[PDB]
Amino acid sequence: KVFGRCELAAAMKRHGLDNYRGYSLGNWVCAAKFESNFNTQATNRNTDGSTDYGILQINSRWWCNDGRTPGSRNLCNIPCSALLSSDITASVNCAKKIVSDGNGMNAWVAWRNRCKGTDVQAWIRGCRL
Ligand code: NA
Repeated sequence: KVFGRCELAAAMKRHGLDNYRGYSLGNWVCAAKFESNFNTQATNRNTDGSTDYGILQINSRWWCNDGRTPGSRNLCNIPCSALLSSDITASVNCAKKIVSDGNGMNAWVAWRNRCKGTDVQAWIRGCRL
């Protein structure tokens, strides 16, 4: 599914991301925009052979199982395919684990490089929430 901007803001709010670990909703929407362009089915293969999945491009080296990332973990205890669903539950629940892991949203390099420190509230401007 490709979400609209406000549609995703609303869904992420329903799923408990607004101010999760202190990160306002616009931070999450901004991250999703630059990770996946709001496409739940986004995948990208990394140089190390791992793959990133879903709206927040969660990586198979640590977080999900895809069966083809040698030496990896599955800390979210999910198949990576779950991260591609139109239902964002798996992506959100895993993101909550990731952002609690120590470096906060810096885990998402696109967030650090494109969202961190910016006027992220613009991502939720004009949305019914
Ligand atoms: Na894995």
